[PDB]
Amino acid sequence: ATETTMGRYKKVIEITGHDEVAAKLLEGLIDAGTRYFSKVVEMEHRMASARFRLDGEELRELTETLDRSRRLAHESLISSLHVFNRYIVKEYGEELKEAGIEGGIFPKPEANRDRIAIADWAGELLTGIYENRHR
Amino acid sequence: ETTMGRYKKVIEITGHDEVAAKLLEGLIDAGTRYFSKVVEMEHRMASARFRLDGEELRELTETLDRSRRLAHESLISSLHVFNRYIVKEYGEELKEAGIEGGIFPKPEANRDRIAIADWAGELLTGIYENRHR
Ligand SMILES: [Cl-]
Ligand SMILES: [Cl-]
Repeated sequence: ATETTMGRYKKVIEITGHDEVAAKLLEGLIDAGTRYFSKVVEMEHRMASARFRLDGEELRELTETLDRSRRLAHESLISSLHVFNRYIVKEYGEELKEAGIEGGIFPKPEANRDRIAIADWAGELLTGIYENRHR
Repeated sequence: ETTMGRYKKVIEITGHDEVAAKLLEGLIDAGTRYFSKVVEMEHRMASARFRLDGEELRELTETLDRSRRLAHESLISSLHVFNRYIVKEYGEELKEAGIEGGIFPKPEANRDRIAIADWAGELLTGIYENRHR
């Protein structure tokens, strides 16, 4: 189970979920994830479409506002992740290692500083949760 | 024919029209709000399954499901308001492009068709995965 994004996420909940601080920090991480997802989609959609009706300067201004806001959201995602994993490793590091998910919720050792891999990871987690939504 | 293909064609056909564009931004926003709400609700349930007894968990689940229904109704409304506009105003361009039903697949008496929540997931996931790096 724990090999997958979804498996590691569910193990993190099982291991750390009784700690109220860990719980709140993880709620915050998922929220930072949906925020970044939302800003990316909002932007990408507007970049696809705004060209069919905005002049160059209007488009330039819009592009910059969306761009800066998306980047900030990405930095917040990254910070939320790092802060959460540092906490759970500090407090449950042994349990995590025993469960096969040493280092926490992120599947990488190598790429946990990688802006695009963190964005890829967030997409996978959020997609999996959405697709597994209960009937 | 794909979710993303039809979305792209819809922008090409209707992008110049500010009223269409505004309604479509609305639909995309409602879709992301729905997706976000479902994720947060599912996370809450996953965390809560370990903290609550079965009665408490059933009440939580019912609260979340009701809220989800009401947000789903809202998504449907945004899709309808947008799609009825483009179908009325660009019906023949849509026909010519092979997407007569607009941004969502046409109804069929023959087979099932994609659930709206599934469609929205496909559309939003597709836009995310194809983002500029
Ligand atoms: Cl690891
Ligand atoms: Cl069709």
